[PDB]
Amino acid sequence: GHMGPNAVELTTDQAWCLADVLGAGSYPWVLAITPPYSDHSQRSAFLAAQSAELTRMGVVNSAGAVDPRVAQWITTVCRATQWLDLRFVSGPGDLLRGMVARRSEETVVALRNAQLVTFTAMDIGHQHALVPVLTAGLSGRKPARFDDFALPAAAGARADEQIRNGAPLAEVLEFLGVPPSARPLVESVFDGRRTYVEIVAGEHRDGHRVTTEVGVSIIDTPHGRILVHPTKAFDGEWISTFTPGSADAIAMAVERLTASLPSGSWFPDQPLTRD
Repeated sequence: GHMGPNAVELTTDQAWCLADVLGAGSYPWVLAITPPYSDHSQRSAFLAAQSAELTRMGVVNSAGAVDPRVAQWITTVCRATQWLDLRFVSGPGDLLRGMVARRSEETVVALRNAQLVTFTAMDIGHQHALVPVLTAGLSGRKPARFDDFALPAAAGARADEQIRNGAPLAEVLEFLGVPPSARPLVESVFDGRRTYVEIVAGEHRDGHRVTTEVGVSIIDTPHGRILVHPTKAFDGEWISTFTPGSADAIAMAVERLTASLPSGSWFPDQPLTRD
């Protein structure tokens, strides 16, 4: 990979190895980075082979120590106190995972793609600044033009329950409650063609790790970008609300997701915070 002043690109193996050398701990599970070696003989062989890049890159100096910036970034990810897990989904055999990390006041974005992983430190003062990070692995669609509606929770699971029981997708969508004028929209969601990301928030308040039961979804279909965030009904039951995936809407769905955690949202409301 390459080096930068505010970001670095490594191989997933190199990234696991640097975290080992630093004693940073384990990468977040969402990144699905597996150890590239087992015992010392194989660990030594790895350090001897795959280092040449890290010396050429500046990630490791002549004394064998890791660049202090790279080490701080990796540590912000492995010991983050607040975070967003980002599970991107495109075609099969592809692996695109991401995580936004918060440690003290610093923010670091780890984005794993196949055999490479990038660590990017960035300055965030509002959720609106993370939309580009949340929609990175999508298909650059403009927000879809439709009226807000809501389906039962896990509408995709419910839909699949009935497709395996004979009912065609046509009457399935009506059963779920999809407005007639939004049937092509949802049809493209559950039809093979789509790219989406499942977003979940978590923190580490005093000892125990806390995460949100239900997550936020962002779906890119040929009809545009759809935002599906969890809301409650008049009877207190969870439902999946659909709405055009604007940057402001994405920003508010994520903000309310972290606000359900014990330590509230990341960025308190402050006057004058928009560029």
